[PDB]
Amino acid sequence: VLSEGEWQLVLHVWAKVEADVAGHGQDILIRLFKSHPETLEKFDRFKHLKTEAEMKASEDLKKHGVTVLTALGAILKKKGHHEAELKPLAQSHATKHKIPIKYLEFISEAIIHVLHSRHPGDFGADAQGAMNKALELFRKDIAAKYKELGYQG
Ligand code: HEM
Repeated sequence: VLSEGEWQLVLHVWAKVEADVAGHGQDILIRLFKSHPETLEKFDRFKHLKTEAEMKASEDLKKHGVTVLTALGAILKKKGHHEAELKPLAQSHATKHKIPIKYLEFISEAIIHVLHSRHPGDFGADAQGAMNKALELFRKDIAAKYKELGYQG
């Protein structure tokens, strides 16, 4: 599992993300969309935005970045005991949104990059390793639920 010490590192960085969720979630989604254009085609509501400027300008995109980080936050503060939060998310993303497990790996890279941009002194190699472990556990448990449903990535 993650140690209690690695959970400390994780949550101490997330409490700073919580100071500007809407700004963090907007950077993250933007980085996802640009590095991996195919993910944007998953979103009928966003599929019109072609440039970075248009993305930055959208209130609705910012609303959805708040949705995602809040749900991730709920999960991270359960330190592993996240079965009840995670189960509905796997079901919707499997059966309704149809999101490949690989795209969950892409947004995981985006979160880590943005956390490093916005919080260097605070997000050293050690906190980087703890956060990547916590995201892998997230991916790992959703992937198990996908397999059960017949979607396995
Ligand atoms: C940490 C990653 C993610 C979290 C915590 C997360 C969380 C959520 C939540 C809470 C919702 C709204 C309720 C739901 O539909 O069940 C949602 C909706 C959605 N998510 Fe995810 N999501 C994540 C990653 C992704 C990725 C990587 C994609 C696409 C590449 C994606 C695409 C969508 C779409 C299409 C919706 C619905 C948007 C709309 O209202 O039309 N999600 N997600």
